[PDB]
This record gives sequence, C-alpha cells and structure tokens, in this order.
Amino acid sequence: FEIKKICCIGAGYVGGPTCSVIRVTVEPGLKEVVESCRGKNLSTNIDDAIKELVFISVNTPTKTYGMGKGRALDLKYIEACARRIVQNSNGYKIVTEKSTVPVRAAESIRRIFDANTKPNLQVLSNPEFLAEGTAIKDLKNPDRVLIGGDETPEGQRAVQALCAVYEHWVPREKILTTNTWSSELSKLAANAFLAQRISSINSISALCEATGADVEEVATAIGMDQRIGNKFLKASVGFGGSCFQKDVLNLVYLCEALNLPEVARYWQQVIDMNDYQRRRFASRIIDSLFNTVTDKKIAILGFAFKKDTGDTRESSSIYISKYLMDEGAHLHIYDPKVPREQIVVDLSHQVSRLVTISKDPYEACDGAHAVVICTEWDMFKELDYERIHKKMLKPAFIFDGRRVLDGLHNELQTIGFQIETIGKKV
Amino acid sequence: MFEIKKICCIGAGYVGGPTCSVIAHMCPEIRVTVVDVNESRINAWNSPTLPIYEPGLKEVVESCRGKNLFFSTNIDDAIKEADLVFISVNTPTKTYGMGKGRALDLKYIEACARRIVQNSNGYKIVTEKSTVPVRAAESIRRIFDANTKPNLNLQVLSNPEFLAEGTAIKDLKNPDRVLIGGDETPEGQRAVQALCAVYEHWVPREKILTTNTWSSELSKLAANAFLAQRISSINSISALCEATGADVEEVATAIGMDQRIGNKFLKASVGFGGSCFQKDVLNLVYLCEALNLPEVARYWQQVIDMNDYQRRRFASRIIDSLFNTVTDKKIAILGFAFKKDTGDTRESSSIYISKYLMDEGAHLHIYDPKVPREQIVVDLSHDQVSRLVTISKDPYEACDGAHAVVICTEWDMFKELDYERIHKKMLKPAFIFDGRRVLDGLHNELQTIGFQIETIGKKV
Amino acid sequence: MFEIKKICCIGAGYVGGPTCSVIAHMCPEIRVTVVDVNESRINAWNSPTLPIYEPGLKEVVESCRGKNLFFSTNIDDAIKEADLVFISVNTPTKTYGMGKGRALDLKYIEACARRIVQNSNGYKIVTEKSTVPVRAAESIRRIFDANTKPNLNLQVLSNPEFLAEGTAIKDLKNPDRVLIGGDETPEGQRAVQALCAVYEHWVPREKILTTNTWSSELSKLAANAFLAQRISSINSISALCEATGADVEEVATAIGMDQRIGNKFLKASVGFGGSCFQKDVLNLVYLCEALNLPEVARYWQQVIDMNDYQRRRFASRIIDSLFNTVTDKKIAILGFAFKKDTGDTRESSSIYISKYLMDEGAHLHIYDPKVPREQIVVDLSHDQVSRLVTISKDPYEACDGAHAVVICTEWDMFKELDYERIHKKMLKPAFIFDGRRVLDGLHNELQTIGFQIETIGKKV
Ligand SMILES: NC(=O)c1ccc[n+]([C@@H]2O[C@H](COP(=O)([O-])OP(=O)(O)OC[C@H]3O[C@@H](n4cnc5c(N)ncnc54)[C@H](O)[C@@H]3O)[C@@H](O)[C@H]2O)c1
Ligand SMILES: NC(=O)c1ccc[n+]([C@@H]2O[C@H](COP(=O)([O-])OP(=O)(O)OC[C@H]3O[C@@H](n4cnc5c(N)ncnc54)[C@H](O)[C@@H]3O)[C@@H](O)[C@H]2O)c1
Ligand SMILES: NC(=O)c1ccc[n+]([C@@H]2O[C@H](COP(=O)([O-])OP(=O)(O)OC[C@H]3O[C@@H](n4cnc5c(N)ncnc54)[C@H](O)[C@@H]3O)[C@@H](O)[C@H]2O)c1
Ligand SMILES: O=c1ccn([C@@H]2O[C@H](COP(=O)(O)OP(=O)(O)O[C@H]3O[C@H](CO)[C@@H](O)[C@H](O)[C@H]3O)[C@@H](O)[C@H]2O)c(=O)[nH]1
Ligand SMILES: O=c1ccn([C@@H]2O[C@H](COP(=O)(O)OP(=O)(O)O[C@H]3O[C@H](CO)[C@@H](O)[C@H](O)[C@H]3O)[C@@H](O)[C@H]2O)c(=O)[nH]1
Ligand SMILES: O=c1ccn([C@@H]2O[C@H](COP(=O)(O)OP(=O)(O)O[C@H]3O[C@H](CO)[C@@H](O)[C@H](O)[C@H]3O)[C@@H](O)[C@H]2O)c(=O)[nH]1
Ligand SMILES: [Cl-]
Ligand SMILES: [Cl-]
Ligand SMILES: [Cl-]
Repeated sequence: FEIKKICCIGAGYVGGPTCSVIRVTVEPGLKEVVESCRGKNLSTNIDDAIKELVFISVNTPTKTYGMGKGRALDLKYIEACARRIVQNSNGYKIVTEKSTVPVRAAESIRRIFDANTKPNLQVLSNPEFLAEGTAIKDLKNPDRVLIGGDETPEGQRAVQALCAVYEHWVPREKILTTNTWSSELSKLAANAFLAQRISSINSISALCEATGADVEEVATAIGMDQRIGNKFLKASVGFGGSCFQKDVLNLVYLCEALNLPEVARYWQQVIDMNDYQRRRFASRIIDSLFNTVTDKKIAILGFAFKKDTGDTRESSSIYISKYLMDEGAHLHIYDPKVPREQIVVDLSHQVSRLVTISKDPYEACDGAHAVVICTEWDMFKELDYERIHKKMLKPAFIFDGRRVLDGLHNELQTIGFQIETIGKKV
Repeated sequence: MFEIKKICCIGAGYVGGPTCSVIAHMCPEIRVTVVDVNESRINAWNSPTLPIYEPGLKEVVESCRGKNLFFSTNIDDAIKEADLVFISVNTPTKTYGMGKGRALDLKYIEACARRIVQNSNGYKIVTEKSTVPVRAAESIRRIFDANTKPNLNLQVLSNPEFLAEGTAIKDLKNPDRVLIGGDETPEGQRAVQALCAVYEHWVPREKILTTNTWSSELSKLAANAFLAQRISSINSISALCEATGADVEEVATAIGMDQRIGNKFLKASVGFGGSCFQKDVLNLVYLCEALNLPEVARYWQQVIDMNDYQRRRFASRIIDSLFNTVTDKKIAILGFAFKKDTGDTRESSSIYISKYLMDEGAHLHIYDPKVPREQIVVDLSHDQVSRLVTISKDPYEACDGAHAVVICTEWDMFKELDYERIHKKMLKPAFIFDGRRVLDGLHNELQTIGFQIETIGKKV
Repeated sequence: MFEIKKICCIGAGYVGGPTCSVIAHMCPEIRVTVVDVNESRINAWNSPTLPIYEPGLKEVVESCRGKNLFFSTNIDDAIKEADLVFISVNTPTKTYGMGKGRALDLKYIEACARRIVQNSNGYKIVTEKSTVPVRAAESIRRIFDANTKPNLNLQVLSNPEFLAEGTAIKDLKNPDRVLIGGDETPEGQRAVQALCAVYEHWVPREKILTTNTWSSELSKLAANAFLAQRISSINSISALCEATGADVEEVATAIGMDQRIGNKFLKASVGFGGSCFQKDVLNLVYLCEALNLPEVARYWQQVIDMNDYQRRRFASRIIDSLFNTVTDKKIAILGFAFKKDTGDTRESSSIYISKYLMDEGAHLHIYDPKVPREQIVVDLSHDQVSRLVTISKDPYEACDGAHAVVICTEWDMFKELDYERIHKKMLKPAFIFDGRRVLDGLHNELQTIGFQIETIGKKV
C-alpha cells in the first residue's frame, strides 16, 4: 500500500504546522513552508477529506467538571472525530492519533469503528513532541518520530504506510515503531520526565537558599555527568505551558484508576514541588515588603510562560500575580509579546482595582516597591536599572525568578537595589 | 603563585587509593602518600594482590609505587610533609541516635581534622573528598581555627569524587568533570587554583569546574539523587506498562531519544543497589528536614519509596504466581550482586527479594558467578539462613527441582543457559521471574518449552 | 545628656490619647502634641466631650489642653518639631491573603515610618507603642535607613502599653511597670535613657524596665497570652468540674491561694473576649509557624481552641437542655458586652453564643444595659438578623414568654432581678443558663421558684 491522500482533523497549534511540513488536506518559518505547498499538495469540507490517512489533532483539555475534575482528560472532542470519520469511510483508510491522550484511548476509537462497520479502518498512534517557540525546527529535524500500532499483520502494514510518509525527510533510524499503548504512554512519560527535571532542580534551589550553595553552580556540576545531561536544569519560579501539568496529572489519574497509588503519589510530587516553588516565591516577595503590600505598586516583568512567545497557559506569572492580588497589591504588568487583552482574561474569574497593564517596563517600575521578573525575556537583562532605581520607592527590591540578572548583582547592589533570586542565599 | 609538590591522602579505600594512584601516574614531579590506620589494608596495597579490584588499577600502581606513590601507616609524618591533604575516610550512615538511618556519621572526618591541625605547621590545603553533608567544611574550619598556631594557614576545599564501580580508572583518567569548591576570599581562590593545576596535568581546563564550597558538597549529593531518580522513574513506568499492555523497554527507548532527557540510566530493574544511592538520597532527605524544608524532603523521599515498592511488588508477584504459598518450595535465585560484573552486594535487590521469600519459608538456592558464598551468608543473617538458604555452585544445581527461577542480576551468562535442560528437572508448572529484562527476545522459546515467564514492565 | 522636650504622638485613639494626656499632666515642661488623620476625632478631643470615655480622663485633658497638651491634624509640623515621636496607630488582624485571621496588618505603621522619615531632620526618637509583631521595629529601621538624609539620625524604640478598659488613667498614673526596648548600642542606650527620663517624672525607677527591642515587642504579646491562658485553664477545669461534681469556684479559690499561682484571672466564664486577647495569641501562633516552631505554635493554639470549645459546649448545653430543638423558641440573652461596665462588644462571647442559637432558628431577645442596639445588629449580621433577633429595652420584656434565660455578661443588675416575676411569664419548664457564675448562692431560691438553673463549672 502507498499513502497518497492525507486528511488532518484539527488545524490548531499542532495540526497546522505538522501537516504543512501526497495530497494533504487540513511560528518562525511557518508562513514560508505553507506558501510553497498551498495549491499543489496542501477547508471546512471535513467529510469529503475523510472520504478521500486521517490525523486527529483536536484539543484534549483537562476536565474541569465531574469525576476526575482537574486531573482526567476530556475526550469528547476525540470521540466526535471518531464518529464523523466512520460515518464517511469505505475501504481502507488509516486513522492516526496525534493529540495527547490517555493510554488505551485508541481502544475506544477501535470500538467505535467496529460497532459501526460497513461491508477496513486501521488506528495508529503518532504523538507530537514539538516545543512551542521552536516548533518549525523540531518538525523539520525531530529527535524521533514515534508510531504505534497493533502487532497484527493488518496493523503492522498500517505502521509501514505511515513510516513511508515520514521517511521522505526523517532518517529511518529516527523513526521508532512500537505497539499502540507504548506509543500513547511514551508521550505522557516523556513530558513527565521533562517536568521532573525542572521540579528536581527547583527543589535543589530551595536547598541552595538555605545552605549558601548556588543552584546555577550545582546545575552545571550535575549537568556535566553525561548520564544526566545538561538540558532542562534551569531553575525557575515554576514551569508553565499547556501540557506539563496537564499530562502529569493525567498520568497520576491514570495510575489511581489502575490501582497504582504508589506510582500516582510518585509523580504527584512533580506538581506539588512546582506549586511549592511558586508559593514560596510569592511569600518571599510579601515577606521582604514588610509583610504588607496593600496599595503598593509592584512591577511584573514577563507574563508568558517562557520567552519568545505570547502563550500564557498555566504561566507562573498568573499564579504569582494572583498571590499578590490576594494581598491587595497594585500590579503593573509588562510583557513584550503577550496581548494585553489576554492578561486581563487570565487574571479574571478585582482586575480593575489592582491590575494595570503597562506599555513599557519603565512605566511599570515607576514608583514601585519591587520588580518581579517571571519570564526569561532577553530584554530584561539590558534595562537601565540606575534609571529605574531613581523613581522607585525605598527600599527598592528586585525579585529575579529566572536567573536572568546573574552577574549583575554587584552593580545592582551598588545602585541600591536589594536583589534576590531563586537558588541564591540572600 | 603556590605549587603543590607533596600530597597526603588520609584513607586508602575505594576512593583514596585509585584517585591518588591516578594523580601520581599523571604527575611525576609530585609525591603522593596514601595513609590509613588499617595495617592489613596498607600492606595489601604494597603486596601483589591489591585489596580492591579495579580493572587497570594493578598496572597503574606498579608504575608509580616507589617513584612518587607510596602506601604507609605513618599518618602523622605524611601530614607534616604534605602541601595538600585529602580527607578520604568513610562516612557511614548513622545506625544510632538522632538521625538514625539517614544522617551521616562524621566522627571519622572530625578525627582527621583533629589529627591534621595538630601535626601541621605553615601552609597546607585540606580537601574534602569523602561524601559529606552540606556545610561540613564549616565544621572543619571551626576545628582548625579553634586549635590554631602562629603562622598556621589551613585552607579547606571541597573536591568530591564521581567514579563508579568497575570503571574507576576509566573515570579517573577521563572524567566528565572535576569539581572543586572553595571560598570567594583571596586565600580561597589561591588554594582552589593550586588544586586546579594538579588536575590540569591530565584533565582539560574546560572540564574543571570551580564553585563555592557548599555548591561542591551539595552537587555530589544531588548528582547521585538525580541518577537514582531516573531509575525510580523508569521503574514507576514499568508498573504502568504491566497494567496497560505497554512495554517499558519500548517506552524507555522512546523517552531516551529526546536529547534533553538522554538515553542513559533508563533500564528498569527490580531496584537499584550500590553503597551510595540510597545513602545519599536519604542524607539529602535528612538535611532538608533539619533545614525546615519538608516539601523538598518528601519530594526526594519518593525516590526511595519507589525503589522499595519495586522490590516488594516483585516479591509479591513471585508469591502470588506460585499459588500464594512458597513455604518449603525450592526457588532458584540467579544473581546476588547489585549489578553485573562485580562481587559487591551492598544494598543489592537480591538481598531484599531473598529476605521476602525467606520470611515465607521458601528454600532458596542462590547462585552468583562472582560473589563469594560467605558474603551471601552474611547478608541474609541478622537460625533462618541454616534452614532455608543453600548456595549452589552453578545455575543448574540451583534450578534442579525448583518451582521458579528468579533472575535478579543482569549477568550475561543467564541469557545463555540451557532452558530445555532446566525445564525438565523443574517441578511443574515452572516459572521464570526476570527482574532485569535479560531474557528479552527469548519469551517465545521459553513459552514453547513450557515456562511461564514473567518480567518487569511487560504484561503477563 | 539629651533631654526630650517636645513629644508627638501619631494616633489619637484609645492608646495615644490617654497616654499622652498623662505624660502632659506629669511633665509640665514638655510639649505634647497628639495628631491624627481623623478630624472629627481630633475636634472631639478639643471639645468639652471626649471621643473615648475613661474615668478621670476628662479631668486630665481639661487640665492640660492648651498648656502643654494639644490635639491637631497638622501631622507634618508635629513630626518636624518633636524630639520624640510615638507611633500609636492601629494594627488590625489581616482579613485577607497570607496569614489571614492571624497576622497583623502593618500598613498603618509603615505609613507612619515613611511620613516620619520624610518630615524629619536631625535627631529624633521614634517609639513603637502599638501592638506590633516581633521584629517590626527592624522593618521601621529599614525604611529609615533606605531613605536617609544628611544629618538624619532616627532612633527606634519599643514602648508597649498595658492599660485595660475602665482603669486607663489609674494604670497610666500608677503602672505595674513601664517597658522600654531599644538596641544594645550606645546610640540605642542613649535613646532608651532619654525616654526613661520622661517616665521618671512620676514612675519609680525600679518600675521602668529596659530591654532589647525584640524582648519588648515579645513581652507585650506574651503578657496577654499568659492572661488568656489563665482563663482557658480555669475554663478547662470548669468542664472537669461539671463531669465530676467538683465546683470551679471552690477549685479556683483553692488554686488561687497558692501565692505562686495568684488569685487573679481565675474566674471561669463562657469565654474571654476583648480586642487583644484572641488577636495577640493568634499572632503569637502565626509568628511561631513562620519561625518553624510548630510545637510552640500548637502549645499556644490550645488557649484559643479551649476558648472556642468553652463557647460551643455552652451553646450545645442550651440546645440539649431544651429537648434538642430551639427552632422558633424565644430565648433571652442577658448581656452582650465582652465584660461588665462597658459597651464594648469586640469578640464578646455573647456574639458567638447568639450566632449558635441563631443557626438553630431560635428567637433571640437581647438585653444589655449599656451596649447600643445598633452595635448588636452589626455584630450579628454578615436576612437572618431581622427574623430571629429582637433587641429588648429591659430584661423583663426579653424574658416574657421565653424558654430560657442565657446570661453571658456579669452585669451586677442581673443578680438583682425579680425572678419570681420572670418565672411566672416564662414557658415551662423554664431554664437559666448562667455563663458567668453571677447567680451563685441563688440556686436554692431559683430552684424553689421552679427554674432549672445551670451554670459553668457546676454539675447539674
Ligand atoms: N506545544 C503544544 O501545544 C503541543 C505539542 C504536542 C502535543 N500537543 C497536544 O496536541 C493536542 C492539540 O492541542 P493544541 O494545543 O494544538 O490546541 P488547538 O488550538 O489545536 O485545539 C484543537 C482545535 O481543533 C479544532 N477542531 C477542528 N475540528 C474539530 C472537531 N471535530 N472537534 C473539536 N475540535 C475541532 C477546534 O477549533 C479546536 O480549537 C492537545 O492534546 C495537546 O496536548 C500540544
Ligand atoms: N563508589 C564509592 O564507593 C564512592 C564514590 C565516590 C565517593 N565516595 C565516598 O568517598 C568516601 C570514601 O569511601 P570508601 O569506599 O573509600 O571507604 P573505605 O571503607 O574504603 O574507607 C577509606 C579508608 O579510610 C580509613 N580511615 C578511616 N578513618 C581513618 C582515620 N581517622 N585515619 C586514617 N584512615 C582512616 C579506613 O580504615 C578505610 O580503609 C566515602 O564517604 C564515600 O561515600 C564513595
Ligand atoms: N486596650 C487597648 O485597646 C490596647 C491596649 C494596648 C495596646 N493596644 C494597641 O494599641 C494600638 C492602637 O489601638 P487603639 O485602640 O488606640 O486604636 P484606634 O483605632 O482607637 O486609634 C488609632 C488611631 O490612629 C489613627 N491613624 C491610623 N493610621 C494613621 C496614620 N497613618 N496617620 C495618622 N493617624 C493614623 C486612626 O485614625 C485612629 O484615630 C493597637 O495596635 C492595639 O492593639 C490596645
Ligand atoms: O530548564 C527548564 C526548561 C523549561 N522550563 C520551563 O518549563 C516550561 C515548559 O518549557 P518547554 O518545554 O520549552 O515548553 P513547551 O512548549 O510546553 O514544550 C513542552 O511541551 C510540549 C507539549 O507536550 C512537548 O511536545 C515538548 O516536548 C515539551 O518540551 C516553560 O514555562 C519553561 O520556562 C524551566 O523552568 N526550566
Ligand atoms: O538504568 C539503570 C542504571 C543503573 N541501575 C542500577 O543502579 C545501581 C547503581 O548503578 P551504578 O551507577 O553503576 O553504581 P555505582 O557503581 O555505585 O556508581 C554510582 O555510585 C557512585 C558512588 O557515589 C557514584 O560515584 C557514581 O557516579 C554512580 O554512578 C545498580 O544497582 C544498577 O543495577 C538500574 O537499575 N538501571
Ligand atoms: O478571670 C477572668 C478575667 C477576665 N475574663 C475575661 O477576659 C476578657 C478580657 O478582660 P480584661 O483583661 O479586663 O479586658 P481588656 O480591657 O481587654 O484588657 C486586657 O487587654 C489589654 C489589651 O487590649 C491589656 O493591655 C490588658 O492588660 C488586659 O487586661 C473579658 O472578656 C473578661 O470577661 C474572664 O473571663 N475571667
Ligand atoms: Cl556563608
Ligand atoms: Cl530522628
Ligand atoms: Cl491488548
């Protein structure tokens, strides 16, 4: 068999870029690749696209209701696709799961297809591993491509059909084929391992503040062991993004459902440590400002969950801001890329009384008691802090939640700042 | 401006011996004296049979023993003459009192500090090489300052060791990094830079990391904790794989191909062993509680709880598969060392799996190709060992008339055994419990032979 | 030898007013200016009717107001010319955020410190008189140092107040002790001695206690906690008495005759009230948690828990005695102030007893001979107050047709009521719940009348 026509249900943060990179019917450099394929081999006419490989790339948010609230994934969008696919299909076609789903979700899709059969739909798993802000580079040269299918003669042929698609630009040795369940579980486990590195280095940062060690020195020493590696060891106010907390909590929920309470509380610590890192950072700001920040002006420099993006989902800036808002602080928030309308939505259910969105950092720091850096934007390293200090109330504080001002502490102390950062004793 | 010409190392053990032997091999113009109180251990270093077995160690000592490397019992004289003093004594877990089973016993470290400052005059650099709790150098600096002399300048540095068992000479000659910690003071940097010059004889400068004293001490603890956390994490996944139909080896491969995660230390097992992983993680946990960091303490405690859970559930799997009773049943234990290609049994998972089965009254026949039988007898004691434990001479003796074969160590020979022969003389039904994934790919044959084979991270 | 000649006090409330009035009365050659942002309160000090009532206070102000005692709204000038600045502003319990219900809100203190260091030049002594958390003076010193000027020398002292309601003038003129805390430095000791000289005009030298700044702040909190602990301890005994047949009044007398224990503050009650006991104990508990002293925190938490338990069990006793339902029943609440001879109701046990009975749907008729009716409505509000709460203007109206009479405040008139008249118009059986032991000695006469009389610390 040879795949010649590909359909992708879901043109969002994932479905769009993946298919942009065979008649395929559905970030820096993304606008360039689409323009080279739109019209030759690259609509809302969903049924005909199905009726002529089908990628499922719809959202799977954490359930905010009912049983499993705040932990389980909501599969209602996935099932809607599966019903619509089997309605419009005859013959052979390959349905491929790309959304991040719980383990054994493909069994549900196969149940729907078999119960609505006609006088041959193969289900595969193909998770996504791109990271926001670097998606195009990750899609062009991925670390690995993961494809899962059943270990039957019918299933193994569907795997090879999808492998042939990726082999046009992915080396054969970078394409890993496993069973359906191992593929789904690997996506969840991969994100848990990444988040665990951040929570582990953040746990060390608390130890450093109490011992006089430095988390940047410790991370470097840890990272030079090639069995550990030097990636994802940057201590921070807490990891954000739309997938780390969601996938770990889903993993925890899956373990509780499968009667693995030891495994559930093992991975629960990744989330608990991240929450503790946020709460103690907020309490440090509040304590340094003499235990009261009512009507005090505080500058929030950085609102995105990481640099070089406008995404704010589960950003630590949201939680740090809400902690200070509960104390009645006057927040002046600047982010060079996050839309100002988004900041208002994130801090909403108080926003009118306490939250002001500044158009430049110097406006936000004018007359403020403290500067709180939550995002590692490169521009924060280059601000004129002697100018900022002149218009700040005294004493003036800088709370660096990202280690971006390292090496600048002596100058900032000479200017008159009390500078505090994560993983460094005050 | 200073140059270290004479080195003394207090402690001629697994660390002091090989580290100083390698330092002498790369530094011909520097005398290295390794001292110890143990008289028999010192003479064994000057014997043809070295007290510790390390591949390549015997040849390195013999090329320097006599030139610039020496072993001796004269601790006071070696300290008097040295420009650099290594503290490489043991720091065992306290088995008593406050912090029992978690905190480190610093009595040997303090004895060194007392003996050093007494037999010392002038300028000397004292370097912590043993695994010590964070801020232990502060205690050493207090002992030196409270027993000072005119024109006595003792500088304290931290220089932890990261060698592993079986590849120490390989690790010492080509380290991933050399870690040195000292003060920010002018005296501190000069002592740090003097020790850098020693390592620069064979370690590139980009691989020599200098930090403050506390970061150095904590990094040794944190490094071992991060490594053990990877094993417990992949072991937690192995439990998930067994309950979902996934395979932990396939999942580990998929995870490890992310270059931010890396593909090392993802081999699921019945549980990690060795003399330092559980010891350093628990010490980390104890330090956090003492510093009022309960969140950090219970975070790293999960690494130990997961390792313990992996062991217990494996023993429960054996008992449950054997019709919920193993009383008076013969069970073969293949592998007793905590890893392959060694005779070390410290904190080996085989000890705990055996004790679980011994508590049920099972008749264990234990075979290990490298571990001495007297060590196994000591490990399973506090009798019970006489009634239940038999140490076999080859795997076929241990499997003769047994209900199950339990593989706990990844010895390569276990993969190459005659299982048709073992199956014929085993009681039926015959079980294989693979706690190391060493029999992967052999499941079809073993099942065709008639075995019920069960392994970690694979649905039965 | 520095000499304090002009005193400014920021805060003309219950503390700042009387304390400065007494200082002016006893120190005729010292100018005393009490300032405040509330103009209606400042004018009330200058009017022939004071804002706060204390016996003998009206005579003190009228004897000084115009000579050396002044009440102005010009805060900046009073700070400018003062040698000593009292901070006597409110420090309420935080009702929001971290530490809600336990920590103190320091925003008013900080407002003073910033305004002082802006309107100050030269040498000035700044004195904490408000009840502040421990190390609050460290925060004031940071504001002063971070906003320093040339020739600006601000010294920070602690000087808490211990006056009680009803005896403020007596306590200020003849205090058990005057407590002054300052830094143990020559600059601090000089500032301490200058403030002692002011009090030395009428306080014996041995009654003026000088400590470090932190001991002074902590002593204010601990003193109130010790007093509240005596009440909770004797209240805990009252529960034991009810279950054993002992009498809490006999036990308290027997305990109190030990001169090491003393006979003060051993009067069992439905629970202590007032604006400072619960707030200072809870603040102490919060301080111990922030400093990682959980044993000390739960030790002092027991004072509050026992006070809450004494209240809840008294309410449950009323409900249980009334055949387990009080829905739509008329209940008379005699006494709403937190103690007799005052109209203050802050944290009054009557508030909590009333809310418990309101949650059951009882019809409360509340009488207090001094509390304004509008205050009672505010205290019992969040509706529920309109349906259930009636404010009577004499006790007999409140007891007319009621099932029970609940005495929560020890007003002397409640002992002198006509209980035969009350019994005739009460529903039967008629109950009296004495939460203050005010009807002691009347139990036989009340039982003969037909009442079921129940009181704290006496078996029924
Ligand atoms: N960095 C990342 O964002 C990323 C990377 C890897 C994996 N993932 C996973 O990939 C999935 C895609 O999420 P996303 O971030 O791209 O969100 P998204 O914005 O793409 O949301 C899915 C969108 O699909 C559209 N859609 C089209 N047809 C639909 C249908 N029939 N039913 C429902 N929706 C339909 C909807 O408009 C919806 O907003 C998630 O499960 C996510 O966890 C995300
Ligand atoms: N793989 C490893 O075992 C390894 C790896 C890195 C670091 N470390 C750490 O290095 C340290 C050294 O461990 P080891 O395995 O070499 O221990 P060891 O048991 O070999 O002890 C070292 C030697 O010190 C001697 N000694 C003790 N007190 C002495 C004193 N007062 N004077 C003279 N000699 C004295 C002992 O007799 C012993 O022979 C430990 O704290 C360990 O945690 C171990
Ligand atoms: N018996 C007692 O009530 C008593 C006994 C000892 C200690 N204390 C403590 O004394 C303190 C004051 O108690 P109080 O009952 O007198 O309070 P209060 O509310 O009666 O008086 C405080 C006064 O300060 C004024 N004020 C507040 N902030 C100001 C500012 N920035 N500038 C100028 N004026 C300002 C207010 O308007 C008010 O008139 C509290 O901390 C209390 O705990 C109380
Ligand atoms: O050393 C680090 C690395 C990251 N972070 C933070 O962790 C969060 C996640 O960062 P990153 O992983 O780059 O962002 P994502 O876009 O969420 O990418 C993750 O989530 C994707 C969706 O599941 C996966 O495909 C990717 O592999 C995985 O990296 C951000 O708030 C970062 O600031 C740290 O605090 N320290
Ligand atoms: O993927 C893996 C890797 C290791 N292990 C187990 O982990 C334990 C320890 O393995 P290893 O790291 O080789 O042991 P050691 O030889 O004691 O070395 C460790 O302990 C030393 C003592 O501190 C450190 O210096 C080294 O850096 C550190 O690797 C053994 O029981 C292994 O079976 C696994 O189960 N899975
Ligand atoms: O044996 C006793 C003594 C008192 N109380 C109760 O305790 C509370 C407090 O009474 P009291 O101490 O006289 O009232 P306050 O006017 O608040 O005075 C206290 O609170 C002040 C701070 O506000 C301190 O300065 C005083 O020293 C301290 O007595 C009231 O509800 C009393 O009914 C009892 O129940 N039993
Ligand atoms: Cl230090
Ligand atoms: Cl203990
Ligand atoms: Cl299956």
